[PDB]
Amino acid sequence: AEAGITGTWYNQLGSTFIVTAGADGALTGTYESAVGNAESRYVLTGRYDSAPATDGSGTALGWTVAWKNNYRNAHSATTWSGQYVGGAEARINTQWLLTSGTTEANAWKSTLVGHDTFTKV
Amino acid sequence: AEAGITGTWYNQLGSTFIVTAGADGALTGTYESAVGNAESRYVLTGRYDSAPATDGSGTALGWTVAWKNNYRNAHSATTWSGQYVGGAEARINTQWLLTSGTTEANAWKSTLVGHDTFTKVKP
Amino acid sequence: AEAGITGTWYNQLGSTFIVTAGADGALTGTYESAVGNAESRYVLTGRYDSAPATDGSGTALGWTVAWKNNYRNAHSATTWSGQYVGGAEARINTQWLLTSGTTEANAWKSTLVGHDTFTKVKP
Amino acid sequence: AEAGITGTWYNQLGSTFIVTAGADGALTGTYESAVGNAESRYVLTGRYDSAPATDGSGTALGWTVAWKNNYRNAHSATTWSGQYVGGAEARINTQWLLTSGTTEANAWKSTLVGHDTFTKV
Repeated sequence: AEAGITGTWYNQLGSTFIVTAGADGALTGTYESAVGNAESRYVLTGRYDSAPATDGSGTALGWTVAWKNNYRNAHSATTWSGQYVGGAEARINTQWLLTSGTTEANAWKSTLVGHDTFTKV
Repeated sequence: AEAGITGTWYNQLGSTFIVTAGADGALTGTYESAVGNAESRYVLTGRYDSAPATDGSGTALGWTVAWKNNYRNAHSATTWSGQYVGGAEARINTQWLLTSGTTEANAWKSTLVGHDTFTKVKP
Repeated sequence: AEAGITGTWYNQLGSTFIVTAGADGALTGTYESAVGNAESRYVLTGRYDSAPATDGSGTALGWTVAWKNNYRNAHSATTWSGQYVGGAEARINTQWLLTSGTTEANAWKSTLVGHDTFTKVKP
Repeated sequence: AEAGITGTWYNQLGSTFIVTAGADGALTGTYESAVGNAESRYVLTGRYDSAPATDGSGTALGWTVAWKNNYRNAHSATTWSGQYVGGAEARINTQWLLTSGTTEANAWKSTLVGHDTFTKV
């Protein structure tokens, strides 16, 4: 729990997430995707439960990446919600929402949903 | 535009969202929920597209609130993903995910999904 | 109650849902979408809780529409999950998932999520 | 594509899905869960694209199970949306929504979301 969130994590697609978990609940770092109209690292900011469990529970957290950096602007943002589980093999299990900025007409189809599992391997 | 988003907003459940959009695409503020095992304000951080498109397209954004403050700890976090639409009645239309910390056993039922629409009142 | 649900319903996009709730918990009917690469009516099948609770609780249900008929084939399917609420203004509030068939490569972006509310007009 | 959907599939949790895919798009069978206020088989009905791909694509399908049978009535329903991929190892990849019948007050928290992968192993 706590500390263990800090580090470099990779998801199945090969995207890399580098985060720092602050003692009070903050999450900061950068994200490099393997898919999308992405190119390079993007800033990410989030929050986690800095006082999780004491039943054998994971630590809830979530973070956002707006897909705009100095090289690309996909006009979209992704949010990941999930929980961290530490152990010999620690992982972050998430479900995400990716919303693109659309005109009203296309608003009905602006959000994609998926899931990603991140490991430090 | 950072400004347009900056302000106080309320959603249909009666929750309060106080946000400041910064020049670099950052979002910070506090959230007061009308529902849940929540009590008082919680800190929120997010990001938005500071350079949207020059048409009548919304501005994509998202933010997170971990439901822990000095009064309560719900051991859960919510992320909202959606878009800001300006005009006379500016709105933020979102879809959210609420994940609770759980044992490996109940992980299958750790996440709730819903949608919220916010109406702006103040800057 | 099977009846309450049986009827013609429309959602905020202007789509039509014609459904019959059968005694065993089955749902069958046709759906006419106002959006997408859809054209005409499509067959729908679903299930609902034929024995809900005896309080002011909604009736959970869900249905699917594969977007293929004799005129079009969009290679995608949508499932709606939500609840039926009776009264004078009966509504079906739902959240939906629209999955498109894709190559392994773009599978990450195969599913869209949204919400729809239906208002009843006819039985 | 087509035919291959018919069979017994199992998901990570150990739930078993037995389906029959009809030549015209129908899906019928039963579902036995490993989790939830479940007990036994429940009927399921769905639809699939009976004319998928010809790029190497999966077959979109979806189905519903209302959690009521002769033994239990959880007053909930689950819908799975996803696509089928055949091959030496065929699988059905899904994201699901589980809605419980609530009073209005609790409507905001009536739906759970997750994902499941099914194999014939």
